[PDB]
Amino acid sequence: FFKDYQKKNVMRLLQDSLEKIINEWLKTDDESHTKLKSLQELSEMDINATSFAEHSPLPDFVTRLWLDPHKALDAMDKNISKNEIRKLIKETAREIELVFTHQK
Amino acid sequence: FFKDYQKKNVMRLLQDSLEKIINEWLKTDDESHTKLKSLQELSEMDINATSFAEHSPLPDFVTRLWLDPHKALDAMDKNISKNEIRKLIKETAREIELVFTHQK
Repeated sequence: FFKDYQKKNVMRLLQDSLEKIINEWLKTDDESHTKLKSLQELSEMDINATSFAEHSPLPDFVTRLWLDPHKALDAMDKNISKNEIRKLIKETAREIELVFTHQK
Repeated sequence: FFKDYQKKNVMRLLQDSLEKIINEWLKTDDESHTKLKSLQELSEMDINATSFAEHSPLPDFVTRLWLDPHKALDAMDKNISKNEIRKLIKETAREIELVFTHQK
């Protein structure tokens, strides 16, 4: 149940990033709808296909995620240090303690 | 800005998982507060320390994330396939198309 929970949350994270990047990209589409058309093409692409992604107007995050999802999910945490995570764990432990013991 | 956005979202994802797992674990603490005490210890641990995590009552996800954050962030997407991600990309592309073109 927890692992399913974690999986669904990772999928949400990816969907959120896709939405943010694609929506920002779309607001400067040209008069001939080059960007919208590429997005419509993407929605119809064969999931076994990769050639389209090498020379594409699509956002780089979109084609990187398509081409190699596991690699893309590693560029996403590249700026996070071991120190930052352990600090987050300590901070979270303290927060939970204060709530669980009804101090906050 | 986007990469900072992605980083903050990954940190949120981790915090959410920590909260869910630790809160579930705490509700079956013993009378002597073994679990709460281990959590209080965790909040005070030196971020250079690792020995405590090998033999600990803490949830396994918590000690795995502490010991090797990058490795832990890989066990999190181990159940996600290339097919699933490309399907998500196509589905998201279609959703965005319908909103952007005011069909939905």
